[PDB]
Amino acid sequence: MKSGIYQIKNTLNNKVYVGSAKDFEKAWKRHFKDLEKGCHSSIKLQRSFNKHGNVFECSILEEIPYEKDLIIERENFWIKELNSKINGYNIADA
Amino acid sequence: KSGIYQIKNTLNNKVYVGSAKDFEKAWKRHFKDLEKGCHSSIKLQRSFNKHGNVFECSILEEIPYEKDLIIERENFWIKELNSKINGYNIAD
Repeated sequence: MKSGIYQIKNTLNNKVYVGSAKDFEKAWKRHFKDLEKGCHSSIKLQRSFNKHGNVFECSILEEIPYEKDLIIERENFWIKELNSKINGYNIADA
Repeated sequence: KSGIYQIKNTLNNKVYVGSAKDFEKAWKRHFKDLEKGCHSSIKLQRSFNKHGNVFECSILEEIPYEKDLIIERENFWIKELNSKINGYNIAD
């Protein structure tokens, strides 16, 4: 499916931003449109983008139905497993 | 709680027309973006930076959030309020 949890990874240091979406492609386009404008929801990801340019790759981590409870659970799951909060670009829990 | 709304500049009545599944929620996100200088509408962002605390949010039409219907009514109000040429909505 086109829904589930994904990651935006900095190919230079492997740090990631974990997110969830109903449509991966549409979500990724939105996130990069914001980055290009300097307005991504994560100031950590934005500053990384500002500094390194576009060294990021988007990819699906887990395809799952966009179900509120399941999404929050798996989104926080991946954040913890990839340590994307402390050593990533996430700024909070799902 | 869903439908078409407007963010109006009470100084000149110019508006930004938008749609939402949850009015209060949408307005909250739009103003946080304005405070951060990150509203998707640069025209609204500039107006906000220039005039400050003069904007008022209100519902134009309450209707269930059905993509097509929303789009149609969204366009109806944009044209009715001339919000693209003399407003804060993005021009085609």
